[PDB]
Amino acid sequence: AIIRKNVNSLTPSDIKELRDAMAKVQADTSDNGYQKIASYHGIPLSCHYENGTAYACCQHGMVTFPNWHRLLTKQMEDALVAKGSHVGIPYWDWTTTFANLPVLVTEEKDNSFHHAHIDVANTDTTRSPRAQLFSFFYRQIALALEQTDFCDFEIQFEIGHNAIHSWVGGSSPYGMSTLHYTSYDPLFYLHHSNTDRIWSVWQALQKYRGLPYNTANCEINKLVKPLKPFNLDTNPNAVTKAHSTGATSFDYHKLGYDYDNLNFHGMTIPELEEHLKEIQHEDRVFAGFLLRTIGQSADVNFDVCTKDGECTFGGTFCILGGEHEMFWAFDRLFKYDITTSLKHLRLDAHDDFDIKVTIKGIDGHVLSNKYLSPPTVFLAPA
Ligand code: CUO
Repeated sequence: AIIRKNVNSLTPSDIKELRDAMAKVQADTSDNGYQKIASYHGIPLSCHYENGTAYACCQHGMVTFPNWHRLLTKQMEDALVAKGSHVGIPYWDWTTTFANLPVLVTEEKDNSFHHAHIDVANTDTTRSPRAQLFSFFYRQIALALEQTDFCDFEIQFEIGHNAIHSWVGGSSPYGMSTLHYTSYDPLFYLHHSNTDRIWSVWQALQKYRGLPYNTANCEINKLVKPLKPFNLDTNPNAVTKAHSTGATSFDYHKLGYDYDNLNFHGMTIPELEEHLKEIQHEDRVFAGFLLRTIGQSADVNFDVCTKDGECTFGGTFCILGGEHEMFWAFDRLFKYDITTSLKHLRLDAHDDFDIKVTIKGIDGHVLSNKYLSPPTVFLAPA
């Protein structure tokens, strides 16, 4: 089993072999090279509708998002191992406070992880970190981990992961914030290895809880359909092709890799479960959002306001998207805890108050409030 470890626990030899194996994968023009694998995600569009119209293959806004991306990260991993890496794609634990992106990707000189070229666009990838990036993520992820149903976890998990994409890429034209070019920035793989790790920590929690972790009773339909393009005969990877259905991608152990550990924030699995329980011993009020495709990436900010017009910051969540993305709409609410904002405005759950929403494109332009239905507010008692 190939090990994925914390980027900051990498030995200098680990780093060198990774940088080397990555340089070779990037130079490789075969179907197992970088440009080809990166294409599975956005552009060049590699999937087609029955009518010949193409769309980006990555599954977002749906329950199979973890599954689809678990296979894509594995596809890139196998290629690196094949070029000499003796270690798996390391994970960048972004739920842990950080004052800067990991060194692995920031060193400019002779670093294959600093950027990649985008053949189709004839440029290199771009990053333009937003100040918000530098905890918030711990909170967004802990709410996801608290869930005991796959579909409820998935939505919190996916929206939380979107934030890294948006705040790293920023307004840059070819970076992490575009559905089209994210997969080209090598940081995408450190981000997605961590994202796969978060799903793995959740599967261990469920196991610990005595609840289903390798199957899901919700959305039972989508989990049996194939994950394009991993199911195609043209997929040179026999492992990802063999586990190309949502149903077959739950068990990562069958994918040949493992993590150095599943200790979320220094806590063991049973400690984390005790911790999340403590959280539910408090009454909480939540804003709930119904999300669907808007054909682009957007950041949403909202304030909680007393009727008299006194407001306080409510929260922020991001949507990763772009032109030609496949249609998507979640079948449940995305929950955001606003207990604090209320307490601040000295509001009571039953007081009448407003939630003011502002949707903004990645460039900075305000998008119509028409894209999003008005949020719901509900109480979640101890
Ligand atoms: O998933 Cu397609 O991007 Cu993180």
